[PDB]
Amino acid sequence: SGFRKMAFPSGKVEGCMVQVTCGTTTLNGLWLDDVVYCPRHVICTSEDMLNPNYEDLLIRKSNHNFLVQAGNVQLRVIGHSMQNCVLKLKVDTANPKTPKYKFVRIQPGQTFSVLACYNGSPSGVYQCAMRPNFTIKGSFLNGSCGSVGFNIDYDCVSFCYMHHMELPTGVHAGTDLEGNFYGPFVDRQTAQAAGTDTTITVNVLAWLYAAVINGDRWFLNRFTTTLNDFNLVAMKYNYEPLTQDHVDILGPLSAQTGIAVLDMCASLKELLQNGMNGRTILGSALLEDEFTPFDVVRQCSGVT
Amino acid sequence: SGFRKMAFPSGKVEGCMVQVTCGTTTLNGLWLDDVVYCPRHVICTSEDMLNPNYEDLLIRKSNHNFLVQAGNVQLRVIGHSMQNCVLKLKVDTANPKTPKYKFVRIQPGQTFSVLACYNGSPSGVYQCAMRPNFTIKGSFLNGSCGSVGFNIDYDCVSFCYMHHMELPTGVHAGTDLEGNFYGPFVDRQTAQAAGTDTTITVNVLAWLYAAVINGDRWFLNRFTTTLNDFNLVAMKYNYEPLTQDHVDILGPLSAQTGIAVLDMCASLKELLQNGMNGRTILGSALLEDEFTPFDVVRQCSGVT
Ligand SMILES: CC(=O)NCCc1c[nH]c2ccc(F)cc12
Ligand SMILES: CC(=O)NCCc1c[nH]c2ccc(F)cc12
Repeated sequence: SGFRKMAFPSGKVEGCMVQVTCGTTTLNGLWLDDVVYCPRHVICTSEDMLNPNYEDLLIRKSNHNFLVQAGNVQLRVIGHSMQNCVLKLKVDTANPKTPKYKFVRIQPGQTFSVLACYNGSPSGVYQCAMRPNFTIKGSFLNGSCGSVGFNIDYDCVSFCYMHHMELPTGVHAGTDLEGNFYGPFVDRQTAQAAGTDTTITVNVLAWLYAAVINGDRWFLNRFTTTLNDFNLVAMKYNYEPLTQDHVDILGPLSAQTGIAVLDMCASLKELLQNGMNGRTILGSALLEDEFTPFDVVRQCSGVT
Repeated sequence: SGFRKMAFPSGKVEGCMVQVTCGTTTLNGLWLDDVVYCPRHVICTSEDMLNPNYEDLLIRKSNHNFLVQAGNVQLRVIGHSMQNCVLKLKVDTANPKTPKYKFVRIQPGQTFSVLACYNGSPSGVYQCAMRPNFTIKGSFLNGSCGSVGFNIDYDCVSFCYMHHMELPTGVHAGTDLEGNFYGPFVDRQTAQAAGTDTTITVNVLAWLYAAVINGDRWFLNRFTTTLNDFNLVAMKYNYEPLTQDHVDILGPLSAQTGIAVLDMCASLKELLQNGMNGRTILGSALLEDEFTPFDVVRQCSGVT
């Protein structure tokens, strides 16, 4: 029993983190096989960041201009290329600690672990979600760029995020490991505004299921609803619309608890309309939306 | 910017986790040097748990009755002893991945990371606090016993907790790595009740400082208070008394933000008396007390 915001164990990713320096700029890189992946803005002066032409700035860079350090040992860079907003640095040594891995581009509402690093050194791990506006709410100081987001399926690390920037509002934007930004963000020091940060409805429902499983039942009501009726209320409260795909995904939690998905929807509807009235659910005074249905099943079943 | 509930990177502890089996009971062990540490209740049938005499149950156990598996390789047990509520199993192989380490007994209010394991395999990491009633609110299913709590100072893992049991209320109790329970709990399947789970005041104040540093300032008020006046309000709201030691500990956050500790106390006092009025602080609708002053400094300064 008990339900915690839980990151993946980080060791497999710790063994991939390196320091990348280009001139006076130091940030983090991800060393998989004989490639180091890092934000392309590693080549920029904070002067360059105002309006960078990456292709033009890259012409002024050779292999030897990229200093890659893994622990306190320098890696030899034998190649570099720009793919979208990341640099791939070919090094002469395959990372001996390379785990089984994939690059995945996640959808909004998907959760992942972040290993926050500075100078190629891990400082902490926490659980995030890709927000519906394609931001994440992280904890990232100067030097944390190139810190990565990941999921683990048994022994395979799926890398889904690399950190590139803070928006003026203090929320975070980054790329997949092919260097494509989540959302409409660009690696330029220009005022960029996020859209509406809506609540990830399917995740709130997963977490209400988690609460019932852990004995927090006070919010269970005598009502049901329909997807259309629920969605009218969702829209009004800046919740993402619930689809039949979301209902299907919640089916195992429905089965485990014997609470029909639409019944839990009606309970959530009353929570939106009535508020918490000073009560808590799993130690939270607000509806948590950074657990996926898969996360709730995993934590409630004890997958390793 | 951004402030996250952040665990220590877990790799150093992942390399210490083993499976311990005694008969039909499997749980987790911690392999440091040539010793495996695990809950002594590994020797019990759930029948034994109702009223175990550990010394008597141990007479029926030899070295070869303790099956220790590290990955999919068996370790040879060459010795066993009971220290308080843990077993120390001497094995013939020093853990090659043993990190620099200490055993520390933490005080209530101290935070630590837990690597939740099943069958000696890490499933997740999360941040806990030792509650003032010497419980923790974890996420622990059957098979998670022997999962450990830890802090990291650069390259030295301080082990502070080993998981032993759930109370009937679904909160958690365990030992330090010398096998001494936190609080008055015993490794027996008998109804045990926790005392008052009071709020860790110094930690709430640290987290309010974290909020000011991250631009969440709406709750900053025009008042100050005294320790005695604040404490009267604290007592009434089941908050731990604030000592001058707590004020000293908050001094660096006071300095960084230019908000006198007693001023932040007066802001907290008004938050207790007035509530949040539907507002959030660092994305929370309740006052977070599972960050220490040290945690706030670490995360806000980016220590690795
Ligand atoms: C807070 C703010 O001004 N954000 C605008 C984007 C921005 C500023 N500095 C950067 C450095 C690297 C990068 F890729 C993007 C940026
Ligand atoms: C929920 C509940 O009944 N808790 C009482 C203690 C208890 C039950 N099962 C156990 C197994 C091992 C152990 F060390 C303690 C216990």
